[PDB]
Parts: sequence; C-alpha cells; structure tokens
Amino acid sequence: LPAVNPWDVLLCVSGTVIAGENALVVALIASTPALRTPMFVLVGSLATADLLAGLGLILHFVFQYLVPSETVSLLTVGFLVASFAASVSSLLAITVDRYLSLYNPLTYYSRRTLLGVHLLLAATWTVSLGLGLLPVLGWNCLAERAACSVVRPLARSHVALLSAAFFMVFGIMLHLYVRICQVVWRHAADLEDNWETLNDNLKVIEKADNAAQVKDALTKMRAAALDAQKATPPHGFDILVGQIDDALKLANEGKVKEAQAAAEQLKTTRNAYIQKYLAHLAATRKGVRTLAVVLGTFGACWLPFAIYCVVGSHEDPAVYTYATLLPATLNSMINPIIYAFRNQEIQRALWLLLDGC
Ligand SMILES: CC(=O)N1CCc2nc(N3CCC(Oc4ccc(F)cc4F)CC3)c(N[C@@H]3CCOC3)nc2C1
Repeated sequence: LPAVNPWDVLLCVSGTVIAGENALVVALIASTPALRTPMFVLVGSLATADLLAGLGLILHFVFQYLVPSETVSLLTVGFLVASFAASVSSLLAITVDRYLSLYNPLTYYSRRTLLGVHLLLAATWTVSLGLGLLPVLGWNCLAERAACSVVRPLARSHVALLSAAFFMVFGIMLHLYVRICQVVWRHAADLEDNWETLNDNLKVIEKADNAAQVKDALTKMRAAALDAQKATPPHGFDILVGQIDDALKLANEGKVKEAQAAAEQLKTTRNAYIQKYLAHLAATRKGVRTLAVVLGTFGACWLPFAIYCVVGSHEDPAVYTYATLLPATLNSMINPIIYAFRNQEIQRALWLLLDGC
C-alpha cells in the first residue's frame, strides 16, 4: 500500500480507466447532434482534458519503467500539466456558459454564443498546451540552481505559480456560481410577483361595472405575461398572450360581460402555463446543482495537491504525494460518472448503444 511501485501500477490501471471513459464521452458529444449545444460541447472539452490526464499518466508509467529517454517523461509531465489546466479552464467555461444561458437567454443568441463557445475551446486548449510545453522549453527543475517539486521534473516555482493561479481561478468560479444562483433567485421572484399581480387583476376584473376597469386589468395582465416571457425562452404561452389580446379586443368595443367571460376562459390556459414553467425551473435547479457538485468534487480532489506541491518539504514521505494525487487523479475518473447519473439527456445516449447491441 505505502509502496510507490504498487501505487504506480494502481494509478496506471486507474488512468487507463480514466482515458477510456473520457474518450467514450468525447465520442458521444462529437457524434450526438443533441449533445452539440454549447454546454455539452464544453463538457466534451472537459472530457478531452480528463482523457489527456489518463493518457499522460499511462504514458508516464509506460516510460517510467522501460522509458527510452527522460525528455519523453518531461513531455508527459507536460501532458499532465495540460490536462489539469484544460480541466480547470473548461470548468470555468461551463460555469460561464451556464451563467450566460440563464442571465438573459434571449441575449443567448446563436451568433455570440457559438462564437464564444468555439473561442473558449480555442483559448483553453491553446493555453493549456502551451503550459504543458513550457517545461519542454526549459521551464523544468533539472538545473543546479532550480529546486524540484514533488512532481518531477516540475520546479517548485512553476508548480507554485500553477497552484496560486488555480486557487484564484477556483475563487472566481465560486463567485460566478453565486451570481448564477442570484440570477435564478430573481427569475423565480419576478415570476412570483407576476403571479400575484395576474391573480389580483383577474380578481379585480370580476368586481367592476365599468368597461375601463377591464381594459386596465387586461393591459396589466398583458404586461405581466410579457415580462414572464422575457425571463426565459428556455411549450408556448404566446397563446395566452393571444387570448389576452382577444379579451382586450372584446373589452375595447363595449363588450364587458363577454370580456369578463374571456378573462375567465383564460383560467384554463393560465393553469397549463403555470404548470409548465415549474418544470423548467426544476430543470434549471437540477443543472445548476450538477454544476455545484462538480465544482465541489474538483476542489476537494485537487486542493490537497494544490497545497502540498507548495508546502511540500522535499524530505517528506512519498505517501503524501499519492494521498494528494489519488484524489486529484481519480477526480478525472469520477467526473464522467456524475453527469451520467444526473444529466438525463446524455444518460440517454449512454444506454442507447445497448439498443444498438
Ligand atoms: C512521478 C509521477 O508519479 N508522475 C509524473 C508527474 C506527474 N505530474 C502530475 N501533475 C503535473 C501537473 C500538476 O499541476 C498542478 C496541480 C496543482 C497545483 F497547485 C499546481 C500544479 F502545477 C499536477 C500534478 C500528475 N498528476 C496527474 C494528473 C491526473 O491525475 C494525476 N501525475 C504525475 C505522475
């Protein structure tokens, strides 16, 4: 157990597992058009990052025993560096994709969103690969004037910069998650206000002998409906808007009795629409909850190492290194599992192949 070679073969098999599952997920995102939305494209990018993690550690074992050259091991640590950086970057990317999709989904138009998503993938993979290559350029720890970090051949200075960057990145991701929550809080609160106003309007319509009270209540009802529509395009209540338009038409041309009757008929469509929006908000809560779980798991798995690699002592037992990498490494293993157990849309494809086979 405390032995490093048994640990090494253990992590070798685990990284084989990790690379396989990540490759499967990337294939599903690339092959399924239903999974081609910004969110799932970014999720596939993270799958690729964890794939790189598994592949890099497999290669690091493969060479570690029976390697041709150290140069290659330096490149493979570049691999692991790139996997970590891509994972963290794409995680922030999914956070912002969620925040943008929910903040004002109408502004979540295809042009800027597809532009942003492809830009995010480019700026993530470019940066991550550049970092992974930096130790190749001469940013490693193999000099008589440079101290080696726990993960050779990475220097303590550069791993320290990586750790501090990761900490600040994680803090920013947390703030963005809280902004996301705020957005959803408001989307629900404004809807509750509109329900109060709409029920008050329907109530006050019945108790009025003047044709102008009906017009006022119907206009306020229309405004409330249009606000609720503005909240989230992401199954149509434009029908309710149209029924309110019919009621307004009748009300204007001196049709009080039948205008009130139409405002009553609005009750059926209002029941349907109010039943509708609740499912939407439940789905939003589910997606945001999955985001939160993923963030928590990533932090818990990596922060141990993120701290140790800097506070490491260069004379401590080897076990500490494992105890910090084992969470961090198996984070790549656990990430594929989460979405499957939770995200139903991609879980569908997971079970689809069995129908195929
Ligand atoms: C000798 C040996 O056992 N090797 C060779 C070197 C090695 N390097 C790893 N990475 C390198 C980059 C580093 O990134 C940072 C992470 C946190 C920081 F705060 C600052 C960093 F810079 C994380 C650790 C690593 N981790 C993998 C990643 C996926 O599962 C475990 N496994 C190994 C295996």
